Amino acid sequence: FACKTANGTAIPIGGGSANVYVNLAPVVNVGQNLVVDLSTQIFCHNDYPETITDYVTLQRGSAYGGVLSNFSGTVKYSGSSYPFPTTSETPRVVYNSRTDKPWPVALYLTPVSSAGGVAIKAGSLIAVLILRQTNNYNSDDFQFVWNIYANNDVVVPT
Ligand SMILES: OC[C@H]1O[C@H](C/C=C\c2ccc(-c3ccccc3)cc2)[C@@H](O)[C@@H](O)[C@@H]1O
Ligand code: NI
Repeated sequence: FACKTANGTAIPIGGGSANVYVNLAPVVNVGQNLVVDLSTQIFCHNDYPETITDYVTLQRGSAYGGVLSNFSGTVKYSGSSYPFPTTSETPRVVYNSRTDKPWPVALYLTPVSSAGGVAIKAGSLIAVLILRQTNNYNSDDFQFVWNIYANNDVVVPT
């Protein structure tokens, strides 16, 4: 089991960490959502699907910087929604193919009223998403850690 991002770093077999940059709507109001869909960026595959089934969970979702102080959130994982920051590890998604398949994670972030001005800084860390992979074959239990960085400023009026 291994993961990569669209253009492009990878995390090899056995886990590790990578940094991911995301484009954000540059203006969001109180009551509107920022959607950060990571499923178009993080792709995973099973290296031996004929004998092994890989199980993948969102172990933990944590907020940082601007998002942590100026936004409230949920995360959508494989159809289901959860508070973001997360309060527990999710159910699992099966990976049973050598073909790259998206990691189906999306954040929905909404400004709290105390946000005004630049509520997320360009280049700043906004979130960490930990992917936990196990299988039905041996005791492999690995974390793939995605550090999420803002590409651009996000302003909340006025
Ligand atoms: O993505 C599937 C598996 O890929 C790798 C497997 C690591 C060692 C391994 C490799 C091949 C075989 C194997 C089994 C049957 C036939 C041929 C090879 C068994 C273990 C590891 O990432 C496992 O964690 C993961 O479950
Ligand atoms: Ni591979």
